[PDB]
Amino acid sequence: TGRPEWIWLALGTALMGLGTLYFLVKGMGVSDPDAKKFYAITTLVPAIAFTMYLSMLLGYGLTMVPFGGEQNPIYWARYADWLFTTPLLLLDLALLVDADQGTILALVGADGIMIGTGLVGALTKVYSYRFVWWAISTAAMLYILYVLFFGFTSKAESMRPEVASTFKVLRNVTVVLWSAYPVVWLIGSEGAGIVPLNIETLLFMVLDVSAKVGFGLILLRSRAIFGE
Amino acid sequence: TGRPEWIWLALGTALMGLGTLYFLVKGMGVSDPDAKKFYAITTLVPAIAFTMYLSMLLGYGLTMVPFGGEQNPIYWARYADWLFTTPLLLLDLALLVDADQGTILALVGADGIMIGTGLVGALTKVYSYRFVWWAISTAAMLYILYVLFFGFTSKAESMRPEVASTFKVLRNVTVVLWSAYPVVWLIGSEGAGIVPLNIETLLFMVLDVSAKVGFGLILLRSRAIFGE
Amino acid sequence: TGRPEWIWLALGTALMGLGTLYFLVKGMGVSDPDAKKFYAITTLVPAIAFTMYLSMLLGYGLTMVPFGGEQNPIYWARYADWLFTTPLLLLDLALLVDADQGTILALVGADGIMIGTGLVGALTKVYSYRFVWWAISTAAMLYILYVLFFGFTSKAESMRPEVASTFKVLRNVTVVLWSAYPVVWLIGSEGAGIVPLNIETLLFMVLDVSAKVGFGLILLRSRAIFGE
Ligand SMILES: CC(C)CCC[C@H](C)CCC[C@H](C)CCC[C@@H](C)CCO[C@H](C)COCC[C@@H](C)CCC[C@@H](C)CCC[C@@H](C)CCCC(C)C
Ligand SMILES: CC(C)CCC[C@H](C)CCC[C@H](C)CCC[C@@H](C)CCO[C@H](C)COCC[C@@H](C)CCC[C@@H](C)CCC[C@@H](C)CCCC(C)C
Ligand SMILES: CC(C)CCC[C@H](C)CCC[C@H](C)CCC[C@@H](C)CCO[C@H](C)COCC[C@@H](C)CCC[C@@H](C)CCC[C@@H](C)CCCC(C)C
Ligand SMILES: CC(C)CCC[C@H](C)CCC[C@H](C)CCC[C@H](C)CCOC[C@@H](C)OCC[C@@H](C)CCC[C@@H](C)CCC[C@@H](C)CCCC(C)C
Ligand SMILES: CC(C)CCC[C@H](C)CCC[C@H](C)CCC[C@H](C)CCOC[C@@H](C)OCC[C@@H](C)CCC[C@@H](C)CCC[C@@H](C)CCCC(C)C
Ligand SMILES: CC(C)CCC[C@H](C)CCC[C@H](C)CCC[C@H](C)CCOC[C@@H](C)OCC[C@@H](C)CCC[C@@H](C)CCC[C@@H](C)CCCC(C)C
Ligand SMILES: CC(C)CCC[C@H](C)CCC[C@H](C)CCC[C@H](C)CCOC[C@@H](C)OCC[C@@H](C)CCC[C@@H](C)CCC[C@@H](C)CCCC(C)C
Ligand SMILES: CC(C)CCC[C@H](C)CCC[C@H](C)CCC[C@H](C)CCOC[C@@H](C)OCC[C@@H](C)CCC[C@@H](C)CCC[C@@H](C)CCCC(C)C
Ligand SMILES: CC(C)CCC[C@H](C)CCC[C@H](C)CCC[C@H](C)CCOC[C@@H](C)OCC[C@@H](C)CCC[C@@H](C)CCC[C@@H](C)CCCC(C)C
Ligand SMILES: CC(C)CCC[C@H](C)CCC[C@H](C)CCC[C@H](C)CCOC[C@H](C)OCC[C@@H](C)CCC[C@@H](C)CCC[C@@H](C)CCCC(C)C
Ligand SMILES: CC(C)CCC[C@H](C)CCC[C@H](C)CCC[C@H](C)CCOC[C@H](C)OCC[C@@H](C)CCC[C@@H](C)CCC[C@@H](C)CCCC(C)C
Ligand SMILES: CC(C)CCC[C@H](C)CCC[C@H](C)CCC[C@H](C)CCOC[C@H](C)OCC[C@@H](C)CCC[C@@H](C)CCC[C@@H](C)CCCC(C)C
Ligand SMILES: *C/C=C(C)/C=C/C=C(C)/C=C/C1=C(C)CCCC1(C)C
Ligand SMILES: *C/C=C(C)/C=C/C=C(C)/C=C/C1=C(C)CCCC1(C)C
Ligand SMILES: *C/C=C(C)/C=C/C=C(C)/C=C/C1=C(C)CCCC1(C)C
Repeated sequence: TGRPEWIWLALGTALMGLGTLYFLVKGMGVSDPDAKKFYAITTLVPAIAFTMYLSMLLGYGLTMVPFGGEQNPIYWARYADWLFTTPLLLLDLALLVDADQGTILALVGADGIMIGTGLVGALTKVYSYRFVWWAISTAAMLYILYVLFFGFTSKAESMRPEVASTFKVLRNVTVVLWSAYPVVWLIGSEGAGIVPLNIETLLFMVLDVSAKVGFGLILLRSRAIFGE
Repeated sequence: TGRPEWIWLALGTALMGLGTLYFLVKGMGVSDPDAKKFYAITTLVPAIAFTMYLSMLLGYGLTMVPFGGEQNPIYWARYADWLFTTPLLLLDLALLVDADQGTILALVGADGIMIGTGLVGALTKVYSYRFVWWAISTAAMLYILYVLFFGFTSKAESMRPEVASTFKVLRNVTVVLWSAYPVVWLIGSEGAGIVPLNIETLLFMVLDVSAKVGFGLILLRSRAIFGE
Repeated sequence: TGRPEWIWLALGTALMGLGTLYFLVKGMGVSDPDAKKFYAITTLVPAIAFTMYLSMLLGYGLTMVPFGGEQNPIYWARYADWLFTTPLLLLDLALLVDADQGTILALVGADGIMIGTGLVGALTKVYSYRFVWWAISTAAMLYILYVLFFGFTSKAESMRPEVASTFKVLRNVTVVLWSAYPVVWLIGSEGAGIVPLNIETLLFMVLDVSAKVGFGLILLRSRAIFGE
C-alpha cells in the first residue's frame, strides 16, 4: 500500500517541480513565436506531473481495487497525469517535424485510447480482463510508435537538418522510454504482481522524470526550436 | 441488469472493431493531407466506441443508479464514448463544408452540453429530475441540428458540388439517427422504462453502428474528402 | 448542507440561463467570422454555468467530504463548470489581442492546473493538505494574471485602439473578479470555514454572474469584436 514507496513519490514530486521551475525560468529569455510554443508545451508537462506526483505522495491519487480476491492499492493519479502529458509530449514531436493536422489528431486520439484503456485495466475487478485492456492499450502504443517512424521521421528528413537530428534523438528517447511502461505495468501491482508496488513506483518515477524532464532538457537546449 | 443484453454488446464490440480495422487499412492507401484528416477523424470514432462497448460487455461500464425507489442498471460508458465521438463526427461534417472556427466551437460546445447533461440525467437519483436533464440535452441537440441546416448546408452549396452532395447525405443521416437517441433514452431504462434494457441496448447498438461505421463508409468512399 | 443556499443557486441558475439566451438571440444578428467566434465562446460560458448551477440546485453537484473530523458539504460541480468556462474566458481575451498559440496553450494549461488542483483541494480528507493545494492553485492563478499583464497588455497596445481599450477593461475585470475566488474558498466551507456555506454560495454566485454575464455584456457590446 501507500508507505514504502513514499520516498520515490517524494523524489518524483521534487524532480518534477524543479524541472518545471527550470523550464519556466529558462523560457523567460525567449520571445520567438515558435520557440514560445515549445517552452509552453514542455513546461506544462512536468508541471502537471508535479501535481499528480504530489497527489500520490499525499494519498489522494491512491485507491483500492478488488481483484485476484485481494484488495490491491492502485495509484490512479498516474493516468490523470498521462492523459494530458503524453499527448503534449507527442505535440512537441509533431510541432518539431511540422506534422499535418491529420497526423496530430491520429496521434492524440491513439494516445487517448492508450491511457484510457490503461486506466480501465488498472481499475478492472476481474483479473484476466485487466490484461485484455493492457493488450488494447499496448496496440495503441504500437500505433503511436509506428506513426513516429513511418509518418514522422520520413518528413523530418525533408526539413532542416537541425530539426531532423533533434527529432531523431527525441524520437529514439520516446520509443525506448514509452515501451518500458507496459512492461512495468505488466510485472507490477497493476498486472501479474511479480514486482512489488515499492519497486513499481521507483521504476515509473525514473521513467517519468526521464521522459519529461530529460526529454525537455534535450528539446529546450536545441536550436531546432527556433526558425533561424 | 447486465446479462440478456450481452449479445448486443458483443455484436456492437465486434462491429466497431471490424469497422475500425477496415478504416485503418483503407486509409493506408492515402497520402493527401485533407484526405488524411477525414481518415484520422473517422477511424478514431469506431475505435473509441469499440473500447466502450467492450467495457460494457465486460461489466466495467455498468453501474447501479437508485431512483423510482429501485436499483436501476445504467451503462455510463456510453456517455464516455459519445463525449468524444459525437464531436468528432461533427468535426467531419464541419471540415467537409470548411466551417469557420466560430461555428465549430459552437457545435462542439453544444455537443459537450448535450452529452454532459445526458450523463447527469442518467445518474440522477430523483426520477422527475432525470427528464429535466433530458429536456436540456434535447435542446442542445436541436441547436446542433439547427446549425447543420441553417449554418452549414447554406455554405456547402457555396462549395464544390461533390462536397455539397456528400455533406447533404451525411447531414441527413446524422439528423435522422441522432434524433432517435433521445427517444430511445426516454422510453428505455434511463427514462420511463417502457422498453427493457435488453431492447434499449439493441436499439443503441443499431444506431451507434449506423452513425459511426455506416456514416464513415459513406464519407470515406466519397471523392469529397480529396481536394482534387 | 444543501438547503439555506438554495436561493442563491436558483438565482444563479436563472441569471446564467437568461444570460445565455440573451447572448444567443443577440448573436443572431451577426455574420462576421471573427465576431462569430466571440459570440460562440461567450455564449457557451453561461450555458455551461447554467447546467452546473442547476446541478447544484437539484443536489446532484453536491457531495460530502470528511475532514476536520467532520462531514463537510462540498459542491464539486463548480469545478466541472470552471474547468471549461475559465479557459473559454481566457480564449476570449487571447483572441481579442490575437495572442500566439504558445501563449494560449500556456494560459489554458495553467488554468487547467488551477482548477484541477482546486478540485483536489476541495476533496482532500486531510485538513492541512487542503491548503497546500490551495497554494498551488493560487500560484497557477498568479501565473495567468502575470501573462495577462506582461504577455498580453503589451501586445494589445500594438493592435487597434478599440481592441486595446476593450481588452484593458476586460483584463481589469478579470483580474479583480478572479482574485476574489481564492479568498472566498479560503474563508468558506472548503477552507477554514469562517464563512458559512450559505454566504459562500452567495459570494460565488455574485462573482460567477459578473465574471460570465457581466464580462460577456462588455465584450459583446464592443466594436472590438469586429475587424472593421
Ligand atoms: C513559479 C510558479 C509556481 C508561478 C509563476 C507565477 C509568478 C507570478 C511568476 C511569473 C513569471 C514566470 C515564471 C515567467 C515565465 C513565463 C513567461 C516567459 C510567459 C510570458 O508570456 C508568453 C509570451 C507566453 O508564452 C510562452 C510561455 C512559456 C515561456 C512558459 C510555459 C509555461 C506554461 C505551460 C504554463 C505553466 C503554468 C505554471 C507556471 C502554473 C503554476 C504551476 C502550478 C503547478 C501551480
Ligand atoms: C491494428 C491496431 C489495433 C494497431 C495498429 C498498430 C500497428 C503497429 C500497425 C500500424 C499500421 C497501421 C494500421 C496503418 C494505418 C495508419 C497510417 C496510414 C498512418 C500514417 O501516418 C499518417 C500520415 C497519419 O495521418 C493519418 C491517419 C489515418 C490514415 C488513420 C486514422 C487512425 C487514427 C484516428 C488513430 C487510430 C488509433 C488506433 C489505430 C489505435 C489502436 C486501437 C486501439 C483501440 C487499441
Ligand atoms: C434556446 C436553446 C436552449 C436551444 C436553441 C436551439 C433552437 C432550435 C433555436 C435555434 C436558433 C438559435 C438560438 C440561433 C443562435 C445561434 C446561431 C446564430 C448560430 C448560426 O450559425 C453560426 C454561423 C455559428 O457560429 C456562431 C455561433 C454563435 C452566434 C452562438 C454561440 C452559441 C454556442 C456557443 C452554442 C451554445 C449551445 C446552446 C445554444 C445549446 C443549448 C443550451 C443547452 C445548455 C441546453
Ligand atoms: C510546477 C511548480 C509548482 C513547481 C514548483 C514546485 C516547488 C515549489 C519547487 C520544487 C521543490 C520540490 C517540489 C521539493 C518538495 C518535495 C518534498 C521534499 C516531498 C516530501 O515531503 C514530505 C516528507 C518529508 O514527509 C513528511 C511527512 C508528511 C506527512 C508531511 C506533509 C508534507 C507535504 C504537505 C509537502 C508537500 C509540498 C511540496 C510538494 C511543495 C508545495 C508547492 C507550493 C507551490 C505550494
Ligand atoms: C481527438 C479527440 C476526439 C480525443 C480522442 C479521444 C480520447 C482523447 C481518448 C479516447 C477515450 C478513452 C479511450 C475512453 C476511456 C474513458 C473511461 C472509460 C472513463 C472512466 O471512467 C471513470 C471510472 C473511474 O470509472 C469508474 C467506475 C465506477 C465505479 C464509478 C461510478 C461513477 C460513474 C457513473 C461516473 C463516470 C463519469 C464519466 C465516465 C463520464 C465521461 C468520462 C470522461 C473522462 C470521458
Ligand atoms: C480498434 C481496434 C482495437 C479494432 C480491432 C478489434 C479486434 C482485434 C478485431 C475485430 C473483432 C471483434 C472485436 C470481435 C470480438 C468480439 C467478441 C466476439 C465479443 C464476445 O465475446 C465474449 C463471449 C463469447 O462471451 C464469452 C464469455 C466471457 C465471460 C469471456 C470473456 C471474453 C472477452 C475477454 C473477449 C473480449 C476481447 C475482444 C473484444 C478483442 C480484444 C482486442 C485485442 C486488440 C486485445
Ligand atoms: C468548447 C470547449 C470549451 C468545451 C465545451 C464544454 C464541454 C465540452 C461541455 C460542457 C460541460 C458539461 C455540460 C458538464 C457536465 C459534466 C458533469 C456534470 C460532471 C460529471 O461528474 C461526474 C459524476 C459521475 O458525478 C458523480 C457524482 C458523485 C456521486 C461522485 C463523487 C466524486 C466527485 C466529487 C468527483 C467529480 C470530479 C469531476 C466532476 C471534476 C470535473 C468533471 C469533468 C468531467 C469536467
Ligand atoms: C442555456 C439555456 C438552456 C438557457 C435557457 C434557460 C431557461 C430555459 C431560461 C432562463 C430562465 C431561468 C433558468 C429561470 C429558472 C430557474 C428557477 C427559478 C430555479 C428555481 O426553481 C426551483 C424552486 C422554486 O424550488 C422549488 C422546489 C423544487 C424541489 C422543484 C424543482 C424545480 C426544478 C426542476 C426547476 C429547474 C428547471 C429550470 C432550471 C429550467 C429548465 C430548462 C429547460 C430548457 C429544460
Ligand atoms: C494544454 C493541455 C495539454 C491541457 C492542460 C492540462 C489540463 C487542462 C490541466 C492539468 C490537469 C490537472 C491539474 C489534473 C487534475 C485532475 C484530477 C487530479 C483528477 C480527479 O479525479 C477525480 C476525483 C474525483 O478523484 C476522486 C478520488 C476517488 C475517491 C474516486 C475513485 C475513482 C477513480 C479511481 C477514478 C478516477 C478517474 C480519473 C481520475 C481518470 C483521469 C481524470 C481526468 C479528469 C484527467
Ligand atoms: C535525469 C534528467 C531527467 C534530468 C533531471 C533534472 C532535475 C529534475 C532537475 C532539473 C533542473 C536542474 C538544475 C538541471 C538543469 C541543468 C542542465 C541544463 C542539465 C543538463 O543536461 C543537459 C542534457 C543535454 O540533457 C540531457 C540529460 C539526459 C540524462 C537526459 C536523457 C533522458 C533519458 C533518455 C535517460 C535514460 C533514463 C535514465 C534515468 C537511466 C536509466 C538506466 C537503466 C539501465 C535502468
Ligand atoms: C451497416 C453499416 C453500419 C456497415 C457495417 C459494417 C461492419 C461494422 C463491418 C465493417 C467492415 C466491412 C468489411 C464492410 C466494408 C465493405 C464495404 C466498402 C461496405 C459497403 O458499403 C458501402 C456504403 C456506400 O455504405 C453505406 C452503407 C449503409 C447501409 C450505411 C447507412 C447507415 C444508416 C443511415 C443505415 C440506417 C440504419 C439501419 C441499421 C436500418 C434500421 C432500420 C429501422 C427501420 C429500424
Ligand atoms: C450584473 C451583470 C452580470 C448582468 C446580469 C444580467 C442578467 C444575468 C440577465 C441578462 C439579460 C438581460 C436582459 C440584460 C441585457 C441587457 C443589457 C444590454 C445590459 C446592459 O449592460 C451593459 C453593460 C455595458 O454591461 C456591463 C454591466 C456591468 C454591471 C458588468 C460588470 C461586471 C462586474 C465587473 C461587476 C462587479 C460585480 C458586482 C456584482 C458588484 C459587487 C459589489 C461588491 C462591493 C461586493
Ligand atoms: C510522463 C509520462 C509518459 C511519457 C508516460 C507514458 C506512458 C505510456 C507509454 C503508457 C502505456 C501503457 C500501456 C502500453 C499498456 C498498459 C497501460 C499503460 C498505461 C501503462
Ligand atoms: C456514436 C454515437 C452517436 C452519433 C451518438 C449520439 C447521441 C445523441 C444525439 C444523444 C442524445 C441525447 C439526448 C438528446 C437527450 C437524452 C440524453 C442523450 C445522451 C441520449
Ligand atoms: C465563471 C467562473 C470564473 C471566472 C471562475 C474563476 C475561478 C478562479 C480564478 C478560481 C480559483 C481558485 C484558486 C486560485 C485557489 C483555490 C481553488 C479555486 C478553484 C477557488
